[PDB]
Amino acid sequence: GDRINTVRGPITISEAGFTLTHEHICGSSAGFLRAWPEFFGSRKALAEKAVRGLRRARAAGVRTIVDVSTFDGGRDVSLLAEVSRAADVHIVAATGLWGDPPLSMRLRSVEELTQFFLREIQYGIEDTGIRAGIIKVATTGKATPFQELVLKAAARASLATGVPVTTHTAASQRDGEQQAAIFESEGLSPSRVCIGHSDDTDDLSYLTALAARGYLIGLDHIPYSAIGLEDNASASALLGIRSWQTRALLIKALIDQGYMKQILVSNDWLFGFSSYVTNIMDVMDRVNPDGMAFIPLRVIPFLREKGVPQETLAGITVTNPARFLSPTLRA
Amino acid sequence: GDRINTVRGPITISEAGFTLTHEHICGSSAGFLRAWPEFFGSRKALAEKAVRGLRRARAAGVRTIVDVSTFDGGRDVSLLAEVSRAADVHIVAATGLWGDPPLSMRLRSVEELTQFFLREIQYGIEDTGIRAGIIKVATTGKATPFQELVLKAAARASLATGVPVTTHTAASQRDGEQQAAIFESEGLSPSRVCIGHSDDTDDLSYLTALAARGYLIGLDHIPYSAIGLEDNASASALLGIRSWQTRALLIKALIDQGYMKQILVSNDWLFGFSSYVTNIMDVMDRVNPDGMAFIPLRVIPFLREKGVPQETLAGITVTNPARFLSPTLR
Ligand SMILES: C[As](C)(=O)[O-]
Ligand SMILES: C[As](C)(=O)[O-]
Ligand SMILES: [Zn+2]
Ligand SMILES: [Zn+2]
Ligand SMILES: [Zn+2]
Ligand SMILES: [Zn+2]
Ligand SMILES: [Zn+2]
Ligand SMILES: [Zn+2]
Ligand SMILES: [Zn+2]
Ligand SMILES: [Zn+2]
Ligand SMILES: [Zn+2]
Ligand SMILES: [Zn+2]
Ligand SMILES: [Zn+2]
Repeated sequence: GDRINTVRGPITISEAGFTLTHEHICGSSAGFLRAWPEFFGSRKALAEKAVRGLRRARAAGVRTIVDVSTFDGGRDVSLLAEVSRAADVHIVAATGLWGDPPLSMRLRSVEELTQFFLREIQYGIEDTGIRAGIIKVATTGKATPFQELVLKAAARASLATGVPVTTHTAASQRDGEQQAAIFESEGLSPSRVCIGHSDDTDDLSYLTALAARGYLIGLDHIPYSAIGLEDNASASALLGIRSWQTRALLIKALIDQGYMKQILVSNDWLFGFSSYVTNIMDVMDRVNPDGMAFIPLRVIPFLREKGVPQETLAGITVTNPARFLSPTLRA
Repeated sequence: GDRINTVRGPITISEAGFTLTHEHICGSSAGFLRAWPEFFGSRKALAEKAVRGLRRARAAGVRTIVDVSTFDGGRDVSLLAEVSRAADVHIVAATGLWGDPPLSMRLRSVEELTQFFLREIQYGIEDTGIRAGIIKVATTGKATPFQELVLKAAARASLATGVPVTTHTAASQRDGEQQAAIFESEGLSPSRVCIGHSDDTDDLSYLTALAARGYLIGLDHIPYSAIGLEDNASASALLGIRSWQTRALLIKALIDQGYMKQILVSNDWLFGFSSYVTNIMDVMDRVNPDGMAFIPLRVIPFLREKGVPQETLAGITVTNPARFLSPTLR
């Protein structure tokens, strides 16, 4: 662990700089962007949109994003490579499986899924030689028998390579506790694991208990809010009705409890989003015109106004991501 | 119609010759061959295996196969074009959706799905310019709401372009009756539609009722049998416990009832199969070493011996597929 894999190759830990640890270029399904690009206008329109976004996030000080799109969330690593190069923003690619595995994945054993995740980390994604730098996994409430396999394989791959694991939860159902249990059953260090979408709970003790055990806490979808458009059931279900300030104040909460070193922050933004209702992207872009810049432009200043030391903010946005992304084998 | 689109471009209707109407190069999931080729040993190994198979089918008289792998069933049209060229066998590619749509498909409207099926027929698949020549759709028992949409969009695409529709059914549940109802509600001619996997029933009345209405009946997985592998639960679920001769006798039954013109026959073979249990391809290749050559090598002489005139067998394996695949507007 002296280098972090990106879609442009390895970078040093110090090169990562300000890092958004949970983002997407395009939330889709495997093959979908290749087969139906006109769903996004065109592939070129999507790329141009991504580059404009990335460039504006760069302007606000973002140096690196971690794209946590998996194979079943439509990751297209050649698009990532293209936009990373055009925008001059580092991108870290993911392996793992998210909430929508097709049959060829759902039927696999824990050993098979381990070999798959290892392939994407060690050999590269598809025929690109681009090596994943993180492993994304998911539950939404109690794990399905298959999701149990996925978590165990992610733990096995992370123990082998040192690359971290980062998760989708339903935070209101306290999924992080079962995920931690399964990870620890495989002997994974909690410091290898980010329990994501954790900004969906106001249950502060659920977060503090996990932080105290060494887990990273992903407060990773701060701009998500349907305040102002709650008639729209599909957007409400996705964005929630808690304000961005509510989400952002959990960062301050965990800091105030002594866990500044356990916090990772992100927007969870995307430039295309086919795996939900049509035009959800337009709805989201009107909610948060800053897009991926929302963290530096809105959240960091808000927290400083609320008294959080800038140096603590820097620890959260630079140190924590570098420590987490640094591949780290156990002793 | 006057041309059938293949992965190598348009062929004339006479050029199709002996045609297997329900096959696969690789039964997989979208993206899966590109992301994890080592599941199949390697892409190279899978291709070499397909080329061997296709060349042996060609030796047995197969000129054309229809690969009914959709987007969600792992179709990789570049693979198809590669092996079609190497083996010198015409391959017709499909659009549609089979039984494993991802979210980005499952969440779509009938109008959106229609546009996607049209793109693959009219434009091309992915960035390849390879145009589909058939639309595959699926139910397994009563149609879900999304499946209604898929069938309606298939019907609308077939009415627009004239390319046929072919189906997966659970024949035990008489899915062809609902499929037909849907297709007819959209105004699609039955002669544009093959009701597939129909060799899984023994209810000849179900089949004749469809054949009478002008549907094509796809007796399409003749070599599928788990007789002798009763201990293998997953193989038995897939293959069934009826023999190949029992499946093949349905062809003669339909001929005898007067419906030779409604019958399409195939193996439903594959060279890779990731969308099922591990090693299912090894189990199936043991059951049926002939692979896609099974129809010409075993089935056609079996029927000949039972009394079926060779002219009849030729009408089934050449004339019917030509009439089906010929794009035909209302
Ligand atoms: C692709 As998501 C809304 O689970 O971060
Ligand atoms: C890929 As199949 C077994 O539905 O023909
Ligand atoms: Zn750099
Ligand atoms: Zn998520
Ligand atoms: Zn949420
Ligand atoms: Zn996400
Ligand atoms: Zn300070
Ligand atoms: Zn030819
Ligand atoms: Zn089928
Ligand atoms: Zn069957
Ligand atoms: Zn009956
Ligand atoms: Zn099939
Ligand atoms: Zn004769």
